[PDB]
Amino acid sequence: GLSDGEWQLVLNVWGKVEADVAGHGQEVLIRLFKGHPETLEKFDKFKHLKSEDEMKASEDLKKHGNTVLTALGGILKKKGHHEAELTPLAQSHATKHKIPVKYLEFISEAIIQVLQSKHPGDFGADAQGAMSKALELFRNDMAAKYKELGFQG
Ligand code: HEM
Repeated sequence: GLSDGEWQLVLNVWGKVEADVAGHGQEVLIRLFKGHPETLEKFDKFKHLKSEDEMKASEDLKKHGNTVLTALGGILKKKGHHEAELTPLAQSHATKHKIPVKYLEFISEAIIQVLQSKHPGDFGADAQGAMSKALELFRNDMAAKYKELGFQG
């Protein structure tokens, strides 16, 4: 539900993420886990990470962060017409990983926080608003797919 101008601002700051996907992904997950400690309970692989230093050293955390942002990038680049990319994610997140829409809100927050911390100059008022909207569109379409699949939106 974004304008063309809004999608442009989204893809322009996403260009910064594409210059270092894994570093941004790492920071996103660390911000998610430190901010909302309960999210860490969905990851049986990361149950032994007892501090930010342990999270920073984990090669599997950094690879997962890379996987997450690569996928989200794929979705953002479709500017709304992302059904084919969104479906498999909604399927796996509603069924196997058991990820509530609320945790999608927490990771959306962490994405924004990381963009703001790393690119303060490039992530101004207009780019922040546009990115909020894009993440909201993503959460809303994930939620609608979850409901169609028989789960809580
Ligand atoms: C921007 C939002 C997110 C995106 C784009 C995303 C993307 C992905 C992708 C691409 C995978 C691997 C393929 C698959 O299984 O579907 C994955 C796996 C996973 N995701 Fe998500 N994810 C997101 C948010 C979350 C959140 C918020 C959580 C938990 C709080 C989560 C938990 C997991 C888990 C537990 C796995 C499997 C990990 C493993 O192999 O041990 N994801 N995610």
